[PDB]
Amino acid sequence: ATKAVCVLKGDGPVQGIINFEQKESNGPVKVWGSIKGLTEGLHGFHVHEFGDNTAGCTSAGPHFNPLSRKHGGPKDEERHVGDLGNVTAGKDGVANVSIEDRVISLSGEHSIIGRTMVVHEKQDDLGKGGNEESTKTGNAGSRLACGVIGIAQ
Amino acid sequence: ATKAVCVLKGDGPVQGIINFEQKESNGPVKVWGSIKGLTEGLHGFHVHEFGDNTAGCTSAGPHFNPLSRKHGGPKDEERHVGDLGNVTAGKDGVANVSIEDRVISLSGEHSIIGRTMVVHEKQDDLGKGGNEESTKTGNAGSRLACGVIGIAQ
Ligand SMILES: [Zn+2]
Ligand SMILES: [Zn+2]
Repeated sequence: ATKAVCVLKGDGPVQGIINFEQKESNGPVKVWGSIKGLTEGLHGFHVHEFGDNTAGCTSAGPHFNPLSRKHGGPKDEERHVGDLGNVTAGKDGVANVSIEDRVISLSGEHSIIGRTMVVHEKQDDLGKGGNEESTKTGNAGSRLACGVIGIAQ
Repeated sequence: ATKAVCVLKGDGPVQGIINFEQKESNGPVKVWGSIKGLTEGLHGFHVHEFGDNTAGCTSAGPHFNPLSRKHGGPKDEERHVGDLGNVTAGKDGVANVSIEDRVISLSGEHSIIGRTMVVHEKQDDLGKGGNEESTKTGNAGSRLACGVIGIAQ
């Protein structure tokens, strides 16, 4: 029953804590937590390749894409492993995250342990924006806050 | 051929970047980088068990100890896996770290990916301080900076 945690920090007001849980080996991963400081609405929410914060969110690299696919939403079969879609902030500025995903894992080749959770500036278009950036980043924009995903108890 | 990296931050002056490189699987890990903000002399330098930064360096737990052993130095047979000994800060408060270890790994059960690098306040006594603290922490004192260890390019 693996568990992970991620503390999200950026250059601005956006901060939060994301929990990860996988009760079965290679079974679904439950992703839940809270992010505050956001503008109201949808924000891209992706696992990026590298858990490298040496240069802020920038050195986390691209959406985690071990199987070399195009960008999609969580419910797409065309997607990066790291494609978790959007999270929704209320007028509050808080996004209560609750996601369940079978593509990310906390063990093996698709493990996101040691990688980076990034919350983005803009709504993720889920690869339907009809341009090359869409199939890359979802047009999700800049990286507002991130942290390395670590093993939790 | 694995690489990892860690940005150490804390509440005070201490901060650094620590790189890990394992050329061969199950082979030596090279841990190198620099930390500034330190008082001159030797400072405990250990891998702690959890990549949990939710309450600062505290939530990192104890030294990484998969084999349930007592605190030792890196050269000792009786050591924790995360027991990397001391690092040395020069007069300018800068510690050039260059360690080669064979017990920590970047994969398998002794993998330090997703765990926490902590630099400590005081010198690590290597488990020989003659008390309980010694056999736990090396009497290395408080956690001055830390970061989660993540996959690097
Ligand atoms: Zn993507
Ligand atoms: Zn120890």
